[PDB]
Amino acid sequence: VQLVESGGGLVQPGGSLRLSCAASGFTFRNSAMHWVRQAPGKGLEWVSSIWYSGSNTYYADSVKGRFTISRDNSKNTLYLQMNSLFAEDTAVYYCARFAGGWGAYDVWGQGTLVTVSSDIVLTQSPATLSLSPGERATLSCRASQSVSSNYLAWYQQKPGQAPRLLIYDSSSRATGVPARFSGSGSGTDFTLTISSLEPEDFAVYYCHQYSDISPTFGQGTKVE
Amino acid sequence: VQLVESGGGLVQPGGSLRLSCAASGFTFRNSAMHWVRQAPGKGLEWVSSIWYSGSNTYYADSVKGRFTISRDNSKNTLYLQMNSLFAEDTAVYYCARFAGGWGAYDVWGQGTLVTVSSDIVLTQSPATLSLSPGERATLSCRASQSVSSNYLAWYQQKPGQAPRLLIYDSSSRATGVPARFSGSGSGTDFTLTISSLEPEDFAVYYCHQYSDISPTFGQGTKVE
Repeated sequence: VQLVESGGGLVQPGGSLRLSCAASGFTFRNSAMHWVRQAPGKGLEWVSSIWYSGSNTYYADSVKGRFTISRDNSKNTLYLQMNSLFAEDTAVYYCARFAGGWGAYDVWGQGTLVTVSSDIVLTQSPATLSLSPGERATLSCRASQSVSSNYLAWYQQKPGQAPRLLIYDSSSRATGVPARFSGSGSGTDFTLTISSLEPEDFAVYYCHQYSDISPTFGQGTKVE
Repeated sequence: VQLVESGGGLVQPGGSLRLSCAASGFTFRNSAMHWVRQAPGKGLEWVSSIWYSGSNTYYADSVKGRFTISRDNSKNTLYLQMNSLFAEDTAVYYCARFAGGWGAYDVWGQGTLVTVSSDIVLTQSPATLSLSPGERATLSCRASQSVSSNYLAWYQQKPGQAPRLLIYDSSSRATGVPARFSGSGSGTDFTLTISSLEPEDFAVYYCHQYSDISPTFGQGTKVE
């Protein structure tokens, strides 16, 4: 009584994969067959299901219109067609027989690793500053590699609005940006200061580098 | 100096949607025009780029071949045809004028939301247990809803291995499990006991409900 799984590997975003399990030692035709995945360092989560070539296929929402479950009863094989793969699809995939009141998932595949992957990293600290108006705000943005030409820029976002430009070229202020907003740093230690805080200033602040053709963003520090 | 965005809305997986920025107030036929996007709760992330007639056109890895950026200079318009849309494409979409050393992303569209759209919750405690052999262990699993037919199983998973069925239908110890393992409880309070810890029992333990059409798993308990 066993399921032999096959497939997986490294792909680039937007690629395709197929998985498979062949069942040995039980009645594939009456079993329900499910798929279940575990992201690295995480727990288990269900992907898709199919019954007795019923067919009556069921899919988790994350994978809808991208993934496709199918079975070949004559070949005792379950499949999972995986299209337009996203980084978020990275995980160990298992096939499992569903026994219901008679075993739950009693037969498991061993697991195959499906990894999706393809650069300057911006790291803001802290994630959160609780300050009061008038107080100073000092946001760090540290780069994994030196930002040439000091092509680093800060934006501000207020909920439901587009982002607003603040500093560009490290320390150059934008069209209509108050002087309490200061940008400084060079190379990889950039730092935005708000010398005293205004009530409107309470928002999320992102940093941005355009020193290459792959533009990147920090995660935002939030100010409260 | 303006970008007037239009388009978007709610679509089902595999749907189609074209966006539009109409340019006013500058020499549009010569500007570098980008598209940027923010998925709800997350931060900014670049999407696409277009510039003069002898320039390249750039797409983020996760969109290539589905989205198509274009432009009608004669009508001062930027487009983004989006095809084969999927949940992970759910986000607010912005157009922006790129200024580089002269200001980076210095003009934006207001943004339009694009949403692509077509459960019992198990909670384990404690999350970690450091014990020595001979001691007894006690692992909880609570169900947000009530598990019908007490259709709740327990699995063991060791370092990098598929999981192993321990208990099912609440209390049924699977063929081959030491009798120091017992599962008990019903409704929403299930609990599994390991009465004399052998060293080989040290691993992670999951729980699972198959009562409904959307199976679910607890987070796991680590026993050390």
